[PDB]
Amino acid sequence: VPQILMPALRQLEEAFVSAQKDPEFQAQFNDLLKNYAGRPTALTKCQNITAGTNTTLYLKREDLLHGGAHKTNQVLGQALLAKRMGKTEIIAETGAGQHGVASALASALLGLKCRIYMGAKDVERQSPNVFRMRLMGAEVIPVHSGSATLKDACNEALRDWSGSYETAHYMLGTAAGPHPYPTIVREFQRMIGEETKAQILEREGRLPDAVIACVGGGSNAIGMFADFINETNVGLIGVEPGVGPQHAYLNSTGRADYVSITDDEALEAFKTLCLHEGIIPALESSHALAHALKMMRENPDKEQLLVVNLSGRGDKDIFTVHDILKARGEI
Amino acid sequence: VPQILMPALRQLEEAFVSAQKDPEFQAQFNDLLKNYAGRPTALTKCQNITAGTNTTLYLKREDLLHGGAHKTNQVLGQALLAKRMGKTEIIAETGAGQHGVASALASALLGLKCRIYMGAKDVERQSPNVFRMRLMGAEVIPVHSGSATLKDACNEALRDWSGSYETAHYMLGTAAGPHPYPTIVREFQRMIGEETKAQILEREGRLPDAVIACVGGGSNAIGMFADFINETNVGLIGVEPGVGPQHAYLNSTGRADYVSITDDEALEAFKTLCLHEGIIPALESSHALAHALKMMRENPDKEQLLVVNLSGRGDKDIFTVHDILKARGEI
Repeated sequence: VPQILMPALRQLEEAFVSAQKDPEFQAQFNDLLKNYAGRPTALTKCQNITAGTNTTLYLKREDLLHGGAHKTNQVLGQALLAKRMGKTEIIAETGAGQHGVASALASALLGLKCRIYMGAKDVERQSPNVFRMRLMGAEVIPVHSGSATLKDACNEALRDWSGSYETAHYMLGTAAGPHPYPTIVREFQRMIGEETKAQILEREGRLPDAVIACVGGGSNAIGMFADFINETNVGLIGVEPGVGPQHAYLNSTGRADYVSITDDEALEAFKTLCLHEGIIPALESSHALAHALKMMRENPDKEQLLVVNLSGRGDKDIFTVHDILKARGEI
Repeated sequence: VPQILMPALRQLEEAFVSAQKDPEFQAQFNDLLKNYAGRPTALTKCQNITAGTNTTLYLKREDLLHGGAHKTNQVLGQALLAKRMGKTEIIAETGAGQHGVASALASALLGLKCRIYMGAKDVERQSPNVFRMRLMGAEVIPVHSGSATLKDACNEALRDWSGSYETAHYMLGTAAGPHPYPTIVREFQRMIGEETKAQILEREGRLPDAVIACVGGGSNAIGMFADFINETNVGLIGVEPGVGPQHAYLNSTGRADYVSITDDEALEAFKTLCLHEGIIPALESSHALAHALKMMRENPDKEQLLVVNLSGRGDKDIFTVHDILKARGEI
């Protein structure tokens, strides 16, 4: 960390630690989470699929949220944290514009002045989200230096912050940043696992045997696994299709068993869930679902309780599946 | 009603009446509603907008549901009702394909054999939803007779039912059909108002002074108003932009005050909500929001509690607003 950002990061960590000890904070953070990020998502038991075996499968429906919800998650948390710190403006960078639109929203809400750096190229290929951020009252600063893209808009926001942290909080999108960011971020994303844990106890009176979740960035596996890292008697299967922080963190916890799934297994699963559960999974969920399917199918009798984290763009990458199938002739 | 459908409709009404007296039914209907239609939606208090006045404004966030949710609402209710009746197959017609995809889903779930009539023209201009219905295991029957469109696919489904009601339930999409359909439908849509009512009592300890909702088909105003029809001390403002069953029903209840809103007022509102609440409303909600805004602005002191029903495609018809604005030069 450049010695110039030390002050900003320390006062941030100081504030985070405080807010984490304030039930009044956690309280407001939860109201926002309900009102603006559509939480808690449902946890739904699949009965047709497990029929004939002793597996009880549950899907954590993050698929029903609207896009960007998971980004809204950490910005609601940070916007709130900034307000706590008495900040008045917010600085964020954006690529596709999801994060930017999340910062603007959180910003309008808590009444913070928001400015969002965005690479010139992205601003062009992104009218909609740019129109949204503006509509929301944020200010979109295009960046043409360097590649005129994310790394640029990002480098630029950081320079801005490093000269204005006294009144502006820098809204981080990724979980990969200087301390205490990865914590704050991991923290404002842990409700997935928290809800799952509480939900699973309420319906099954016990924790799950294993929690399968496709790991591979933006999968938000850490979000689902966070609250189980210290539930040692609960297995954490991370599914890999066919380094990134996602893995970085998961490796260090020492408790994620990685496994691989193959395009056919994915499609098998994808097709199975549509047919029996009436749920069109995304390809990312499909791999996780494929592994659960394998665990069940392998030992039909092992009485096991599994939870699969459902990723999201189910009816967005419904097209590449139409292709995969029209291609492979199965169409 | 053709004398041939009398038997089917009577056994349906008989079953509906029974299921309505079974808390076990209403129980299962609610689990489905949670797990598959993302219910209850949030009810969020807007504080920035009312700031400076005695109005307390609440928006019923139906905008955060995924498209077709409201259709999923009555099919979950009917699919369940059919299972109750011991039916084994389901018949539905579809235009855009939303209703069809809803029937397939509900169908796969409760394990019912589903067949969906769809006009040939729509089948063509609708690959995605058709692929979805099929993926879900339903059978899509194209219709080329007549106009080769909805009225055709509809007339065809009906003929089919009228010869198979003994084992197949006809899934109605609209609320406009023979008795007892409009009831069943109005019934499997009333949770919006029910949630609002309970939610508003929990937070404000009293019912709202008025409930504004843009009326004009597919607005699902009846859904929001249903549970307030007999809460006489609560005003029902129906907002008209600038006959349909929506109005038909609302007129007969004798308790909806209609009012008109103008494109500018809408845009005013639309723009206001984005800026202060960080919420991009749809144009339909915008008119309803415009009227609430007028009620507040007119008498800044009247201490009033309002609830506005939020329609939905907020970031879908975000484009025609971009136009309206680029057009009108305000861009």
